[PDB]
Amino acid sequence: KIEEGKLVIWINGDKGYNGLAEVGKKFEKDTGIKVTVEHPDKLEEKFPQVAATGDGPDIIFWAHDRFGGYAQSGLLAEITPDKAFQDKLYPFTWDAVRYNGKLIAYPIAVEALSLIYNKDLLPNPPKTWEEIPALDKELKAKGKSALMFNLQEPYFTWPLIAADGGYAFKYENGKYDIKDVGVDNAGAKAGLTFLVDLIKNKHMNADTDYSIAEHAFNHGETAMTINGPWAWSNIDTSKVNYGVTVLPTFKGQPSKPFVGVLSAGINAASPNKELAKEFLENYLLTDEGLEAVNKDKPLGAVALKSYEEELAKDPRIAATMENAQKGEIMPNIPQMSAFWYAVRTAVINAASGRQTVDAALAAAQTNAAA
Amino acid sequence: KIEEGKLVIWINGDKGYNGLAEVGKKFEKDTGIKVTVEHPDKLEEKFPQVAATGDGPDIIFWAHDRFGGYAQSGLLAEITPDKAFQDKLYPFTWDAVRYNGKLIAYPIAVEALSLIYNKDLLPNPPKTWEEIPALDKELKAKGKSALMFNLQEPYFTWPLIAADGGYAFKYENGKYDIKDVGVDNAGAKAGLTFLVDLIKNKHMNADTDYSIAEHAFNHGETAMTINGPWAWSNIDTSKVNYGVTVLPTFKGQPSKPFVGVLSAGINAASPNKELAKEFLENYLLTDEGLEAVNKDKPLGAVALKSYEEELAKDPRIAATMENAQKGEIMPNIPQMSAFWYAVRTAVINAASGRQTVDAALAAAQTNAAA
Ligand SMILES: OC[C@H]1O[C@H](O[C@H]2[C@H](O)[C@@H](O)[C@@H](O)O[C@@H]2CO)[C@H](O)[C@@H](O)[C@@H]1O
Ligand SMILES: OC[C@H]1O[C@H](O[C@H]2[C@H](O)[C@@H](O)[C@@H](O)O[C@@H]2CO)[C@H](O)[C@@H](O)[C@@H]1O
Ligand code: NI
Ligand code: NI
Repeated sequence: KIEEGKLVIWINGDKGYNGLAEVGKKFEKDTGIKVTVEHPDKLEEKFPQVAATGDGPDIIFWAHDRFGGYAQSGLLAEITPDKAFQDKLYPFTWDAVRYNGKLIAYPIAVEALSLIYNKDLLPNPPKTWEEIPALDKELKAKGKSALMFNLQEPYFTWPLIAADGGYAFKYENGKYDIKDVGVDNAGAKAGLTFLVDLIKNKHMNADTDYSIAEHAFNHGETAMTINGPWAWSNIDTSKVNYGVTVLPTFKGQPSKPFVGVLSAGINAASPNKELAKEFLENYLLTDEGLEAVNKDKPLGAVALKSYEEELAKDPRIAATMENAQKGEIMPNIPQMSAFWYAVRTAVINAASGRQTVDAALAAAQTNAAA
Repeated sequence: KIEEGKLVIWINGDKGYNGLAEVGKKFEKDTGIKVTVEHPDKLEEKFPQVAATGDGPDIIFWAHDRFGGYAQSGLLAEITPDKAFQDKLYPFTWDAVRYNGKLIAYPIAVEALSLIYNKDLLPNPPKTWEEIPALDKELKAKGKSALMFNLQEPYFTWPLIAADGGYAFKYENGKYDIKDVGVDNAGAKAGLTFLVDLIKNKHMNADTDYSIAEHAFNHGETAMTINGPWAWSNIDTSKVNYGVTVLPTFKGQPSKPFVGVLSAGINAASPNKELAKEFLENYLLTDEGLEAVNKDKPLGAVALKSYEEELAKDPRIAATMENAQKGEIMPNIPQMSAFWYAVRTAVINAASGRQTVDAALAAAQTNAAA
C-alpha cells in the first residue's frame, strides 16, 4: 500500500526526472518529507492497474490525454488550486486537465513534435514530405540517410496521418462524438500510404524505434528526426549542429501533431494528498522549480506564465509552438486508450506489410469507435 | 566506391568501437592510413547490398553466422594468415570462419548470452525459468519486475527455444542438412510457449526492446536481464551491484544460447586488402589491441590465446564460457539469414498474439527451410 509520510512520483524517463528529483530534495529539505522519483516502463498503463488496487505512486506525470480515463475510473483526486494559483497558468492548459467539470491534474508544459535536422548535412531542410525520397537517395550515396524517427509509437506518425484529413473523434460544441472516428478517411489513408511507401522504397525501416532514431540522429547517421523538446538535451551533448523547425507539409497541408499538456495527477488512493498539492503548487510550479526540470531536459512551452515569458525567445520553442498551432490538442476522453491502441496496431501492421493500409485503418476505425 | 588509402570499418554500436578507433589511431601513426570506425544501423543487412556494387566498408565486424552468406555471394576476400599467426588463436575460432574450406574472416572473440542480475533486488536468482513468474509476482508487490530482455531479436529468445530440443539445422559429419529444421519440434514449441505465457500473464511485455531492457536493468527497475559481455560496461557505470551467471534451466535442461564468434571480414571490393590484413593481424589481434577494444566494451572470451589467458580469471567471463559450453556454435551457412528472419517473425507474431505458437513455428519450420 502507498506509504504515508512520503511522496512517490512517476514520470516518463525521457523527461527531466533528475531535475524533478532536485525539486524533490528541495522539498525534503524544507518539510522533512522524502521524495522518490521513478520512471517505470509503460507507467501510463501500469498506473490504472495498480491504482485500482489502492497502490502505486502519489503523483503521476503524463500527457493529459490519459487522465480522463483515470478520472472516469475514479483513480484521481480532484485538485483544489485556489483562484490566485489558477491565474498563474494559461487558461487553455487548465482546459486540457478538466474532465466532467472537475480539474483532475496540474498542467506543467505544452508538448508538440517538431522536425529536427542536422545543419551540416542539410543546411536547408525539406518543406514537404514529398521531397524526402530524393534527399534520401542523395544521402544514401554518402553512406547516410535523410530521416529516422520512432515507428513503434503512433504519436510520431500521427502528424502525417492527420495532415490531410485524419482525426481522432469528431468534435462539436465542446463534445467529442465517440462513434465518429477519423482514422479511416481519405486523408488518413493518404498519409499512412505515404509512410508505408517510404518503407517499401527503403527510405525508412519499419523496425525503427525511439532509441534507434535518437542514436542515429545524434551520431550523424541520419540528417533528420522527429521528436519533442525533451530530446534537445541529448543532441546538445552530441555536438551535432541542429535546428528545430516546422514539420514538412503533405499534399500541401501542414503536418498536424497532437499537442500534449504534460500534467501531474494525484492518486485517489494516496494518503499524501496535501503533501502532493504542496509539492506541485509551491515547489514545482514556480520559476525555480520548472527551471530545474527544464535544465535537465527541456519541457517545451511551460504552463506557468512567468517562466514561459522567459522561454519564449528560444527559436526551438517558437518552432514547437508553430507545430502545435498547426496541430490539435489531444482529447482527454476515456476512449483515447482504445484509440491509441487501435492506431498503433494499424501502423505496425501496415508498416510491416502484414495488412494493407486500407485494411489496417478500417480495423482501427472499428476498434477505436464505440 | 571504396576509397583507396584508408580503412573504413563497420561494427555494431554496442561494441567497443571507440576502443577500436584507438587501435586505428596507432595504425595511422605507423602506416599513414586513416581508419574510420562507423556503426551503421542494420549494418549486417546493408553490407551485402552495397558490397555487391563495390561499395561499403573495407572491413566488417559481425558474429560469424552472417559470413557464409557474404562469402558465397562473392563479397569477402579470402584471408591469408600464415601458420605462426593461426597458432595464436584457438583452433575452434578458425573453424567458425572457415567456409567451403577457405578462411573468410579473422576471429576476434567468443560471445554468449548470460543471465545478469541485480544482487540487491535479487540476491538469489532463479535456477529455473519456471520460478520466474512467481518471482515477478513477488517483485511486483514491491513495485519492481523480475525480468526484462530484448524481445525484438530472436537471438535473445533462442536459448529458451533450444533448451529442451529446438535447433536450427541438423548437423552431421561436418554438413548441415538445410531441409531438416528444428524450430517446430516438441522442445521448440515448449520453449516459445513458456515465453508467450510470460507475456500473456504480464510478467513481460512484447514491445520490450534492447534499449528498454538495458535502461530498465541499469536503473534498478527489473531484477534481471539477458545480455552479452558488451553490456557490462554500461552496468559498471550504473549504480547497479550486479552478477553474471548461468542462464536458468527449462524443463530441467540448460538454456542453450547460440554462440557467436565476433569476426572481421575484408570486403572483396576493397583496394586496401593488404592494409586491412596488417590492421587486423598486426594491430588488432595483439594483447594491446584487444585490451583497447575490451576497455571500451568487454569483448567476451577473446580468440587470441595470450590475452584470453588474462581474461579467464574474470568470473563474468567464466559465466560467459559456461553458458557457451551449454549452447551451440552458430552455423555460418548462407541459409542462416532466412533462418533468423523466419524465427524473428515467429516470435514477434506469437508474443504479440497475432498467431498461436504452434502456427507460428509451423510456418517458421517451412520458411527457414529449402
Ligand atoms: O504513441 C501513443 C502515445 O502518444 C502520446 O504519448 C507520448 C507523450 O505524450 C509524450 O510526452 C512522449 O512521452 O511520447 C509519448 C509517445 O511515445 C500519448 O500521450 C499517449 O497516451 C499515447 O499512448
Ligand atoms: O537476433 C538475430 C541475430 O542474432 C545474432 O545477432 C546478435 C549478434 O551476434 C551479437 O553480436 C549482438 O550484436 O546481438 C545480435 C542480436 O541483436 C546473429 O549474429 C544475427 O545474424 C541475427 O540476425
Ligand atoms: Ni525508466
Ligand atoms: Ni550507430
